[PDB]
Amino acid sequence: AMDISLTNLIELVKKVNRNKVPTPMSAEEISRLRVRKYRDPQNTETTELPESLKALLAYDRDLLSNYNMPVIETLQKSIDNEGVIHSYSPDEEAYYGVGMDSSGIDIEDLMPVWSNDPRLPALIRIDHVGDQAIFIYITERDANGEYPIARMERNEFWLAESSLVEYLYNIISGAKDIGFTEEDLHLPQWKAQQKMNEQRDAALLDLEDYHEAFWAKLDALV
Repeated sequence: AMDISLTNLIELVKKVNRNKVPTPMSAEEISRLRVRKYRDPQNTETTELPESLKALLAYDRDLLSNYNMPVIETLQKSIDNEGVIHSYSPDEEAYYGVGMDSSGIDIEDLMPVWSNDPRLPALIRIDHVGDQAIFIYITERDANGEYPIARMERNEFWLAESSLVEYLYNIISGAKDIGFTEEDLHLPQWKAQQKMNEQRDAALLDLEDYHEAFWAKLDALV
């Protein structure tokens, strides 16, 4: 019986927002936005933003969760003049994941760190409340206009929440006056979409790993 619409989500986001200077993007600005379809920077094909991201930008581009931490800050660094969100690539997260941040070797010398297979979908980075990396996985939108969420922790990368909507409901659940807890968020429609997403995107997820050439360079080090 729980109501998990985008409209409801934004009311809850308005409710917890710790940002004292809300800065909505206008409708016009939001309308121009597109996102690159593929991870490959030379591939200029674009596709639609998910509905959740457009609704968040329309409310406050600088919102801070109940954790007093941002959600959609980093992704704004990827927006060009034409309004295209260029793909993020998880090489820094991958590099830190195998502890190479303490190697004294500049990441640039070991690029590509992560796979650069030409099939890989675009990523939008989401700012997270813990150590993990969170991404919107730009494959195909679902019936609600959402893309899946992917997570990365140390060397592991996987499809996780059904969408940014599910991710945010979970973030917001810890607030006491919010009307629900994490125990209310085991919704069959979310599990069903996650199952669909995994079937649909399995061949792409199978490509998400460290580059062979990265292992080769590490093996060659003295």
